[PDB]
Order: sequence, then C-alpha cells, then structure tokens
Amino acid sequence: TLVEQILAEFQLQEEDLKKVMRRMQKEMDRGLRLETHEEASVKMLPTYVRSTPEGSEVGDFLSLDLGGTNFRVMLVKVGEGEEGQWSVKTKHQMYSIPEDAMTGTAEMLFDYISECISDFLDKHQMKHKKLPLGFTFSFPVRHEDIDKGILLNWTKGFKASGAEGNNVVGLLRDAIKRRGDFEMDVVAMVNDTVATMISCYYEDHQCEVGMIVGTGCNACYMEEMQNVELVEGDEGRMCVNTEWGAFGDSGELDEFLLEYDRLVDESSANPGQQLYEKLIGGKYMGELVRLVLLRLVDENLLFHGEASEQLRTRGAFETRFVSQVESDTGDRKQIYNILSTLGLRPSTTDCDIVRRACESVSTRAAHMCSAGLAGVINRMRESRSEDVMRITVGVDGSVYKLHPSFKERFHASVRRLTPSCEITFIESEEGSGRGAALVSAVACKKA
Ligand SMILES: Cn1ccnc1Sc1cccc(-c2cccc(=O)[nH]2)c1
Ligand SMILES: OC[C@H]1O[C@H](O)[C@H](O)[C@@H](O)[C@@H]1O
Repeated sequence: TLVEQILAEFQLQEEDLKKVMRRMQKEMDRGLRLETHEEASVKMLPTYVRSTPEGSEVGDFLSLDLGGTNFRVMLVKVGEGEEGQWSVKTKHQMYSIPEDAMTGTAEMLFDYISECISDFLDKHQMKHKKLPLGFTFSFPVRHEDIDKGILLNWTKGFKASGAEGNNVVGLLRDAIKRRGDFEMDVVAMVNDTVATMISCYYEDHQCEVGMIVGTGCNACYMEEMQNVELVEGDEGRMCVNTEWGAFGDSGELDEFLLEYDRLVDESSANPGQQLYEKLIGGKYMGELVRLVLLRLVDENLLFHGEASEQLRTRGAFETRFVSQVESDTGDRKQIYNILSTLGLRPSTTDCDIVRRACESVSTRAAHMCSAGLAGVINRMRESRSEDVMRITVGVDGSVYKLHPSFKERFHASVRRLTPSCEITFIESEEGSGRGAALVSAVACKKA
C-alpha cells in the first residue's frame, strides 16, 4: 500500500467536485460579461449559431474537419424530415498533416488542406462543381459571424505560425483561391462541440449541449441571448462555445494539480494554457500515466527499479494503452503485451500496478469532466421552469467512446452532481461532418 498512497493522490471527494463545479459555473459567468470577458479563463465565445431561425435548403454539402492529427474531407446530403432535416455522409477521405505543414506558415497548411480538398474532388469526379462548404475547425475562435472568426491561439499541439489572430475562414478562401481548380461557398464555420450538438439536436430536440472528450476536451450549450453580452440583442438564444479546456488557466485549479500535471504542462506545446483539458484529454492521459509509472520506478516500487529506454521518452505511453490496459480481462496478457512492446518485462504485480495507475488517471479525468458538465447543466437549469428538466447531451470523442469505463463513471458522477435533471446522452453518428453541413444548409438560405 506504499503504491496505493501514491495513487490516492488522484482521488477526488464529492466535495472536491462540487467545488470545481461551482468554480466552472463561476468562470462561465465571468466569460459572458462585458467587464470580464477579456481576462476570463473560460472565454464563453459566441458562435452565431442561433435559435431555430428556420430556413433550410436541401442538397449536397462538402464538410471539412481540421482539429485532429487526421484532417478529414467528406460530402453530405441534407434533406428534409418530419423533424427538420436529415443528413448522411456519402463519400469521405482522410489525410495526414505532414509536419512541414505544421512548423511553417499557416498558408502552407491551408494550401495543403486546399490540395486535399481538390485531391478529394479529383478522385470523386466532382472537381467541376460549386458546393456549399461546412467547416468544422476545432480550435478556439472569436466569431464576428457564423462565417468569420479569428484563431485565438492553437491548442492540442498544433503550432502553425501566422495563424493566430486571423480570419480562419479568410486563410481558407485565401488558399482555395490559390487553386482556381474549384469554387466553394464557405457558408459556415463551427467548433466540433456545436457540430455534434447540431446533429444530435436533429435526432433529439432536447439536445442543447454538445461535448467532446477526445484528444481535447470541451463543451458548448444553448444560452439565453440576453446573457450573451458580447452580442447585441435580447430575443432568442445562441449556442456558446465555453472552451472549458482552459478552465484553470487563471489558477482556479491549483489546489488540485499534481506533480504529473505540472510536468505535463511544462513540456507541452502550450505551457500554462488548457490546464483543465490536460487533466482529461487523450493527448495527455497516457502521458500522465507514463509520468505516474516513472515516479513508481524511481521510488523503486514498480519494474524492480529499472526502466525502459522507451518508457523514458515523452509520448511513449499512448492514451490508447491506458484504454487497453483497462480492458484486460484479468489474465494480464493485454497488460504484458503493451509493456513488452515498450521494452519491459513486467511481473504479475507490475501489471497490476500499471493497471492501477491507469484507473487512477482516467477515473480522475472522468470525475473532473463530470464537474464541468454538471457546471454547464446546472447553470442552464436556472433558466428552466419545470420540476424536472429533461436535457440531452451530444457527445463524441475517443476517450469518451473507446475507453472501457469512462462513460460509466462519467455518467454516474454527472447525475450525482445534477439534482432535478433528467439527462440523456446520445453519441453523435458522424456528427461533425453532418454537423457542419446541417449548419450550412441553414446559413445557405442566407448566402
Ligand atoms: C440545438 N438547439 C436546441 C434548441 N435550439 C437549438 S439551436 C439550433 C437548432 C437547429 C439549427 C440551428 C442553426 C444552424 C445555423 C444557423 C442558426 O442560426 N441556427 C440552431
Ligand atoms: O477537439 C475538441 C476540443 O479540444 C480543444 O480543447 C479545443 O480548444 C477546442 O476548440 C475543441 O472544441
């Protein structure tokens, strides 16, 4: 139990969650106010996706999706249901970002994207078409409108120079026009949360929140227009992109941050930023385990003191490993093969120890996440006048989807924190591509 004291350092009492939930609600209120929006850690960026204005055009839309390591392009067919609209990916391609598309300028990257966009249309015998473009761009943006907004600053590792501070929809067309090959109506730009929330909404009208727990972690919700001070008008409702991943950036979380958190921060491409996300996101989960495993080896408590050449390099313990280790049936084969691949020869108890480290890190990720969701939901509840508020959350993300137990721990906690709420979780089917497209089909009955 010399180990079980090290890992206990991940535990969070319900009291700790309530504190975090209340602080989230607090920074969310600050982000929405004129006086404090500028230094707010939780920017609460308005998205200009508005309460059903009702004006949808059917037809085929192209959808981009930059935000992961695998940039995507797809075509989607929007139509007209009894509900509202139907949608469906019809054809689709994925392309790696090189690395010279990172390190260099943004234009390079958008030219690379432009290449792929064309490459897609080549291979689809459609290069001779003019389609409305939906763009899911999963980074923080200050929107002037549904189709104009600036990159506040890259997260999740992306480092492309000269992209910060600029019209992202600008840099895009900028590069689409340096092609001539094709013409695109870049109608609409959305965050992944919103994309997802929109597509879930068309499945379920109760969906007023969108959540992503994958490489990164973030959320978006339907706000009352009179509370979005950064937008003129008091009638209706606008979806607001919280950007809660940067909760803790003004120190809100210092009492919770562990050494493993401090070390992950310093070494990251975004030091001092996105602190909350760095407790949850799958860009960081495995790195936290690596770090936890290492302390255990220096304390001579695991791997019989010694450590692999690989275990000792940043980004070696992939998040998917956390996941696999937790799906091990007990026979340890699964834990062994990951560790052996890494260059280790664990024993029965090493395996068990690596298991415990994983569960400590992902259980905390889940709990910490549940507090933010509970923050958002309980805030919303203050604007709902009915004994039992029924809300629906749309969710996407590898960590949420693929990890053997996150979903379950996550739900139970969220529910403990949200009295008088009946919550529904719905997982977005292709909901990003469809999301950007469905948002386009509406903003197109405008441009
Ligand atoms: C998600 N939800 C639930 C209740 N109201 C909403 S917001 C919603 C629903 C359906 C379509 C749109 C939408 C898309 C693009 C521009 C716009 O103003 N609205 C916005
Ligand atoms: O990709 C999911 C999320 O992860 C990152 O935190 C981004 O800042 C954000 O904009 C996004 O919505």
